[PDB]
Amino acid sequence: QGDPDVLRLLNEQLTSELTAINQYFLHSKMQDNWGFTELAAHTRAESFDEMRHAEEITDRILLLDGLPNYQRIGSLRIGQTLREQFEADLAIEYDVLNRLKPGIVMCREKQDTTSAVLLEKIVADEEEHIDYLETQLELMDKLGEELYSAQCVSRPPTSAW
Amino acid sequence: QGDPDVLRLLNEQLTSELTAINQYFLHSKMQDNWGFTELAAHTRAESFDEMRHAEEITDRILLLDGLPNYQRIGSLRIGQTLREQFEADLAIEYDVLNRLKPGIVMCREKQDTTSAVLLEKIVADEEEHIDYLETQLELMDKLGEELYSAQCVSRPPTSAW
Amino acid sequence: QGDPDVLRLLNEQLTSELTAINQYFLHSKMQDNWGFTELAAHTRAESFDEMRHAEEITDRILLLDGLPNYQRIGSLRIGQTLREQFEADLAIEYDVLNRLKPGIVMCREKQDTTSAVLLEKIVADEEEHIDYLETQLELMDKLGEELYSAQCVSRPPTSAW
Amino acid sequence: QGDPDVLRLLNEQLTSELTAINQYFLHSKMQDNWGFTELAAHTRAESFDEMRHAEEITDRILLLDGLPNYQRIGSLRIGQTLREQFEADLAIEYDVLNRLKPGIVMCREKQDTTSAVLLEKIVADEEEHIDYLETQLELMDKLGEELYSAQCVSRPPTSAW
Amino acid sequence: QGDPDVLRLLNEQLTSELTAINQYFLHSKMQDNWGFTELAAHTRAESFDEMRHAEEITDRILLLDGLPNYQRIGSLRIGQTLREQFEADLAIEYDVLNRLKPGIVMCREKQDTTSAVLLEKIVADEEEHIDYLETQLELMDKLGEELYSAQCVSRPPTSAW
Amino acid sequence: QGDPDVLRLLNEQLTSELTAINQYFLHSKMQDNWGFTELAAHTRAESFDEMRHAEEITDRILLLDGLPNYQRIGSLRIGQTLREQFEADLAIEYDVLNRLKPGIVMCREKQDTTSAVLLEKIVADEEEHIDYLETQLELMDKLGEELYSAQCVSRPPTSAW
Amino acid sequence: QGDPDVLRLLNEQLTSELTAINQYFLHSKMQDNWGFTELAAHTRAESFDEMRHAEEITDRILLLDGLPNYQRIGSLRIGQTLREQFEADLAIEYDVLNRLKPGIVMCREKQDTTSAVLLEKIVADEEEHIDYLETQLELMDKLGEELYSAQCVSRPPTSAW
Ligand SMILES: [Fe+3]
Ligand SMILES: [Fe+3]
Ligand SMILES: [Fe+3]
Ligand SMILES: [Fe+3]
Ligand SMILES: [Fe+3]
Ligand SMILES: [Fe+3]
Ligand SMILES: [Fe+3]
Ligand SMILES: [Fe+3]
Ligand SMILES: [Fe+3]
Ligand SMILES: [Fe+3]
Ligand SMILES: [Fe+3]
Ligand SMILES: [Fe+3]
Ligand SMILES: [Fe+3]
Ligand SMILES: [Fe+3]
Repeated sequence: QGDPDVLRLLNEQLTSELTAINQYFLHSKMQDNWGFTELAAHTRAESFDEMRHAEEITDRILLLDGLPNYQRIGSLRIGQTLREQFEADLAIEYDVLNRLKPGIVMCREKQDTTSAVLLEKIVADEEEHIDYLETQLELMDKLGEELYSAQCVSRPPTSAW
Repeated sequence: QGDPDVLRLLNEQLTSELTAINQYFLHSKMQDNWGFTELAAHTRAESFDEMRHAEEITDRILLLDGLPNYQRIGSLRIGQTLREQFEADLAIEYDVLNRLKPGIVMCREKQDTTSAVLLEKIVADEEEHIDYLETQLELMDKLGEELYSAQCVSRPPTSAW
Repeated sequence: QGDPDVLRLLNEQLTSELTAINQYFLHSKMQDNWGFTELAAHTRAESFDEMRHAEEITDRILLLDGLPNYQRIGSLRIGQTLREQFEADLAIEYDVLNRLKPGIVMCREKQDTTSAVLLEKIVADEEEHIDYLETQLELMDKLGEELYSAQCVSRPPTSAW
Repeated sequence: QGDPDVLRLLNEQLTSELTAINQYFLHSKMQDNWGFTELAAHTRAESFDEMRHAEEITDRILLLDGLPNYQRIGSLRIGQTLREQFEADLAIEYDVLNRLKPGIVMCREKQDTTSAVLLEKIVADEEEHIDYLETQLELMDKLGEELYSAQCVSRPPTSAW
Repeated sequence: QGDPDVLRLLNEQLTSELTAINQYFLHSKMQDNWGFTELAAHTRAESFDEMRHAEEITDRILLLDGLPNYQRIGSLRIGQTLREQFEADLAIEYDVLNRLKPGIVMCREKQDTTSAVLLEKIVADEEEHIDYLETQLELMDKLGEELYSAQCVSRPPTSAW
Repeated sequence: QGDPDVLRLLNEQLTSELTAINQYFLHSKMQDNWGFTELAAHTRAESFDEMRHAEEITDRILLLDGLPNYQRIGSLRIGQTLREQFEADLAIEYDVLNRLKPGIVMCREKQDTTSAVLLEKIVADEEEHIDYLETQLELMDKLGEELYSAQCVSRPPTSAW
Repeated sequence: QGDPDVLRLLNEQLTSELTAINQYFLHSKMQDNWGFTELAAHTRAESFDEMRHAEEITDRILLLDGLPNYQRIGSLRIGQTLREQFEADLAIEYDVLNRLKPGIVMCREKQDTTSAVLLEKIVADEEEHIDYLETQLELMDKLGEELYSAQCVSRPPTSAW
């Protein structure tokens, strides 16, 4: 099993997943720590969702006789404000699309449809998340940073613990 | 209404399904009768899964105004030891892959995506079964035949009746 | 070990069952596909019943140290109308009675009563089905083909989907 | 009154049942006492099966106005190893088939079908036990004695008490 | 079509059933009327038991393209005391055995096992009812008629109302 | 290892149990067959009671490294009337007392209290069964045999079927 | 007040129990610690059983105005392998039988039956355990040490934590 070009694509996406997991998780802990507890819970969920992706890819790789790469993490764009965090996470998302769109076509050319369908679902998921992040940035401009941030705390406001 | 080439492909796969069902079911009966009753349940489930594929393909053929071929069987490979059975069953699965991979691409070129999607699912499924069979053969080597077989009996060993 | 003439008879019946299963299942899919969904469900159950028979004969053969023949199918007679299907299915059934009636007598001469009882039960089942099939034909003449067929669709008429 | 020859056959089979009951029960206790507790439970069950057979024969005999023989026990052959026990038990099962096969034919010649059916059912039951026993012997050769034996103990191994 | 000789035998037995049904039912009404209400309930059930037999035979006859005879009835022998009733009912039962024993052998000679099995089951049933009747007569002699009769009443004694 | 004298005594008692089991069970089938269905259920239970005794002794013998004797059976005395049956069963019981009383004292002399306690419990049980049997015989004389027998039937009387 | 020789015997047994409790509990912790967690659980229950015995003897002593000796322990024999542990635990057990058997006889001579019955029950318990221990050693020889040990671990193997 396992076409070297497909395996390499899968492993590169896996590296991207482990990056997203760490980045998203930390951001959610920071949001929590700042008092934005309502938002933190949401961001945390996205993190576990990438975990699910990572596992799905790991499985595909193992089935294909490859060795999953758990050694390499990508760069970490840690935001110091809500807006920076949204933008940072958006940036990871666009890169996934840039890589997976052409990747899918190749998988099908290489006659590996199972890998292709896997990546098609991930694209579908990522498009939704990208939309969510872009909508939040639009909301910040429409409402104002303070007003938007107030919708991110509880009543009364709390902290990480 | 359905493309003649797509229909010949579906009928080829259908024939392959009927062959697999008989082979898998008989193997399950033999394993059962040999005393390997735990394993036999697993193989039995596999033949019922193939029946489900046979029905799905039949549906597709009929919808395309084709005639499902229920007259033709391929050559059964009956193993006379556990290892032979895993290897015989493995042989059918690869043929399935070798056939359906070019077939899916063809179906999409003919713009029949519903038939392509049906075969995409079947391929996904067979890959999981191949991995299962290939793994059983690996375990026989790692554990040794006798030790592996002891894991396929109940406590205490039964008989099948 | 089982007597060779008994095993041959058992295997001949097994070939008959596999044929019947295919014929009946295909007929039920066709009936379903024509819109006769109420009838289709009934014919489906008949093919699963022949499955039950196939497994029982397989067990008996295996117990007698025989090798169950799953490689050979008989000739399918596929009907292109309801009446034809009833007549085609009836042809298999009379065929079984013709084979089994002398067969039982012989099984008992060879002092294999357990095989005899198995075949006695199958004969009893087939007589009931033959009666069913003959009654449907009788009803088609009495009601008329149209009126009869109307009793085989749901309200409102539906399809395989 | 019953035919004296049928009555003599029934009493003869009754003696065989009483023998098998003793032999099977003792073996089960010995297996229990050796540490083979999972196997013991199975052999104990077979012992109560023969008890039911013994009762049914007693009934038939009484109905036929004869005297059931509870005075005579056959020759017990008691195994000192598992393999010996399977062989000893199999030996007695073969005698049954040898006595009952011609016996049934004659019952029917004597026009006593109720007695014949009772014996037909017994033959059916013993063929399944013969198969179970022969399969165990076959498993001992395939797995080895120790490995097979270990499938007959509990985890952890225990004792009769 | 059934064999004409088998059909004749079946209709003879049916005539016997209808006779037994009327006789047993009337005897039970008379026993009830005399005050023997406990016994009457038992005899009534025997009467419905023959009804079931009558229906089974009717069914078989119709499946064989025969015409069930519901016009001919046998001669009732109606007892005027408990003992006479038992002796009268026993007389029908023996006639059933005298006719069915040879009948079964013939049915099997004609290739009709289903009719034979039906009759085998009836012989088994009547054998049990004969035993019951014979046992009651033995009890009357052991207990004396007065003492036996007292076991057939309720506490306190009642009537058909 | 148990003391050889204790082992001999245990096997003697076991032989007695097996004799009692057969005799009591047959007597109960005969009582049932005669119509004495209420009494039969009682005798049947006594028979299973001795089975429990037989198993306890077997267990003790095996724990002491002995070989249980399941080959030797005593002489059955089978009664042809109720009174004979009670007298026949009572005769076994007295023999048990005659053997076990001295037996217990010896067991304690040999340092084997567990075997002694087992036998003490059996003596207690048989003493109660002797009382039951002796009481039934006294009742036959007080009531008369006919009147006593009437207490052993159901209302209304039935049979073994 | 209790007899001085009885009290001494009771206290000697109490010292035996405290020793056994320690030895068995430590063995179970060691077995648990080696990975034989299934076996460990069984050995633990045995030490709690000896606790039960220790308390009963304490009660009896106190009732007889004695002073229970909780200051003295016997010599622990700690095994460094499974087989050694079984043999070490067996050594204590034969020791108890040797002490208790003559002891009981004496208790009864001193006319202290309640103390005698207490010791009779302990002897009965120990015989069962001795059988258990002897059977495990017997099974180690039959299966082999490795195969036997494998039956003492969970799936998958685990540890004391
Ligand atoms: Fe992603
Ligand atoms: Fe995402
Ligand atoms: Fe498939
Ligand atoms: Fe599959
Ligand atoms: Fe059939
Ligand atoms: Fe059918
Ligand atoms: Fe038997
Ligand atoms: Fe058996
Ligand atoms: Fe009848
Ligand atoms: Fe009747
Ligand atoms: Fe007893
Ligand atoms: Fe008793
Ligand atoms: Fe103790
Ligand atoms: Fe203990």
